[PDB]
Amino acid sequence: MTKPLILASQSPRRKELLDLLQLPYSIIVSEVEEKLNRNFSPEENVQWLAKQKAKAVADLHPHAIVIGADTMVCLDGECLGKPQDQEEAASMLRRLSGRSHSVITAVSIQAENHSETFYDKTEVAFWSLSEEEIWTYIETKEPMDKAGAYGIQGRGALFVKKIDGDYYSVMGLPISKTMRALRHF
Amino acid sequence: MTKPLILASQSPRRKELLDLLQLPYSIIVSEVEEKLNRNFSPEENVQWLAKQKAKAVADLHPHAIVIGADTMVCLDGECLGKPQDQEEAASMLRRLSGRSHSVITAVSIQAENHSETFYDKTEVAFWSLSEEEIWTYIETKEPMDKAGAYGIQGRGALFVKKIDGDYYSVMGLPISKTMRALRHF
Ligand SMILES: OC[C@H]1O[C@@](CO)(O[C@H]2O[C@H](CO)[C@@H](O)[C@H](O)[C@H]2O)[C@@H](O)[C@@H]1O
Repeated sequence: MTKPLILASQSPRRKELLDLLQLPYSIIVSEVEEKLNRNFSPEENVQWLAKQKAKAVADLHPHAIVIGADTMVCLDGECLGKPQDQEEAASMLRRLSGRSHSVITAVSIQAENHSETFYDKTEVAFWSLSEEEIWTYIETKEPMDKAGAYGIQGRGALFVKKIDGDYYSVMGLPISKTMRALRHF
Repeated sequence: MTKPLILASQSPRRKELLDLLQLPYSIIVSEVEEKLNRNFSPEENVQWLAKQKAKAVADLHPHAIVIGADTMVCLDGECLGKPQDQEEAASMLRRLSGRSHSVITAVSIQAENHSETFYDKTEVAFWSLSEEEIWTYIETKEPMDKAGAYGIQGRGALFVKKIDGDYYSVMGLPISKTMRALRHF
């Protein structure tokens, strides 16, 4: 028969995006080791992480189709994680200011008879930022929650000059590619 | 940019099946010491073997799209390999005689930004075979280099009553599904 759909992520943004497909699903997550391999490229690491998150849940629901995903913000081969302290979030934002960075989101779809994993990369260009903007933004507490210390939605939007790629992928889920992949499941 | 296509397989049938896509590609020979792990189902093992073959070549040629495949012949959960002795061939054929078995073929497609693995299962039903038929067929030496001790082409074609699935997958490569998957690469 057909298989039930599962989203192995508690990300609010991924939920609103997958809801666009109008395909019923449940959200089920099982924590996994997320320490990245020093010898993997960012492209290899982000796909590996999406793959692990999906597989942990697929192991618990072998008759389902499980979607795992992961997003990284990388600057000059170096990727920025979520800031621990405000001065770190501030340090990240100062680094992103006035230049471009890459946002890479991987998606892994797992089922017993078919698996597929891919990444989608988007170039994000920032206007030059000032300390006031940086700290004002930091106060909102929005940065303290995402990789690279910013979100393209809400107030972070004012920082973005332009993107070359997929806005939805920057939010956390390349929805058109995900929908296209699911047709073959 | 596009990516060159590579078939990680020495199988003549797979080469002739991939030729139907009329896509340019090369074949790369690889020594891969891969074995089944007893804690996997035939479905998990065949997909794992196909992925290892593709990955062994993809690791060496990261810019390409690599295709790996593997086929297993299974009877009631137990899968048959090639008979290293004619008396075994006759043994396998007798098991296969007058009943149905499963031919499971997995395909794995690997690229730096996208990977996909799946299996295709086909039910193959045999006519009740006679000792004469069986032995006479073995004397042809055709079933001695084939998993399950038979081939759906050549004289073995005379043993098959019908299939429910994909004839090309039984030969070693589900071509239509492979072509369809490649469209997303
Ligand atoms: O079957 C040849 C195939 O094996 C590889 C390893 O996968 O290389 C092996 O065989 C070569 C040719 O005989 C040797 O030169 C080499 O040292 C050995 O590893 C592939 O490179 C080759 O295509």
